[PDB]
Amino acid sequence: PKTLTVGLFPYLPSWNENGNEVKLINLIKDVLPTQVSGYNIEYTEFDCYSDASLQSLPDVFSTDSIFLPYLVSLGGVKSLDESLVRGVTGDLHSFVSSSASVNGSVYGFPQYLCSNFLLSSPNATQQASSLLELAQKVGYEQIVYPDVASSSSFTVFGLYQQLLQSSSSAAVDIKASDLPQSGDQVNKDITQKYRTILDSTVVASQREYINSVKQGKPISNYYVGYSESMCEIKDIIRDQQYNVQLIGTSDKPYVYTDVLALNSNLCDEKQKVAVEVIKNLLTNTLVLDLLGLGLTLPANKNGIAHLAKSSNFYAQLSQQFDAKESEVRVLRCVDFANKEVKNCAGVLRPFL
Repeated sequence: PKTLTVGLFPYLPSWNENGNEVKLINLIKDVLPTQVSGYNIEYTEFDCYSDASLQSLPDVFSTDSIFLPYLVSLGGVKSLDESLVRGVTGDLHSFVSSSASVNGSVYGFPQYLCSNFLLSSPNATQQASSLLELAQKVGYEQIVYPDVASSSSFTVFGLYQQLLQSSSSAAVDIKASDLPQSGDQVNKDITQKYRTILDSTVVASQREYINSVKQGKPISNYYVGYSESMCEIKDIIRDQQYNVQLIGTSDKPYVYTDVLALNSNLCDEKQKVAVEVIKNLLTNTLVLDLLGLGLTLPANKNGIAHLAKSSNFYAQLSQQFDAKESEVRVLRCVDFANKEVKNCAGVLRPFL
C-alpha cells in the first residue's frame, strides 16, 4: 500500500563484446534498497526525453534540467527548501545549483553532470578554447564528433542555440518563440558557425572511434562527446595520458545536469521518505564507485571529489569545473519540450 515510485535516469553507459550487453543502470538498480522506512521503493526508468512521460510524473523522478522550467510551469514538481538540498547534496557549483533553480526557488536535487567534452590524445598538435577556434586550426575533417556527424536532433538543436543566445547568468532560458519555424527565421550567421564545425568533423560513429583507440590506431587525436561515451577506454585514457577539458562550441562552455525531483502531489510523510532514497542515490559510495566505472559525473562537489581521489580523468574535470565556474552555461526551455526540439532540428538540418 505505502509504496514509492522512483523514476531513474535511464541514459547511463553500457558495455558490449558480442551479443551480451551490460547496462550500468542495471548494476546500480541491483544495489538500491527496495525497503526504506517501511516503504516499498519501486525503481523504474523515466524517459525525460519523451513528452508522454513528462505528462505523468512519478513520485520522484530524474529529469534533464533542459526541460525543468517547462516541467515547473505544469506544476507537477514540488518546490524545495534551500537547506533541504544542501543537507543532502552538500556543496554544488554555481551553474549546477542554477540549473536546478527555477525563478529563484529550488525544484530538485542535482544528480548527474554532463557535457560535450574534448578528449584530446597526447598527440595534441593543436589546442583551443572553443570548438570554432579548434575547427579553424585543425582544418577539414579532423575532429571526431559523432552527434554532429549524424546530426542528432538534440545536438542540432543544442549547438544552434549555444552559438546563438548569450547570457550573463548561467541559465539560458529560451522559449518556443525563439525557434526557427520555417527557414527564413534560421539565422544564417549561426548556420555559418555550425558548418565550420561540421566540416572539421570526420564521418565516423562513436563505435568506430572506440574500436580504433582500443586497437592502438586512433582515427583522430580529437574527440567530442559525453564523458559516459568514453567509459570503454577509461584505462587507455588513464595510461596513455589523454586530456579532457570544457570547451564551448563558441565562447561559453555548456553543460547538462540531470536533476532528481519529487512530484508536487506528495503528502508530508512520503516527502521525507523520498529525500532518504535521494540521499542514498547521491551519497552512497558504492553507487558513486559504480558511476566511476562508466565515467558518469556526479553533480555535487562531494561526489566529484570522491571519484577524483583515484581517477586522473575525474581530477581534470574537477579543476575544470572550478576554474570556469562562472563561465559555464546551461540551456533550458521555458514553455516547450521534446516535440519542439525535434521540430526545430528538422528545420535547421537542410541549412547545415
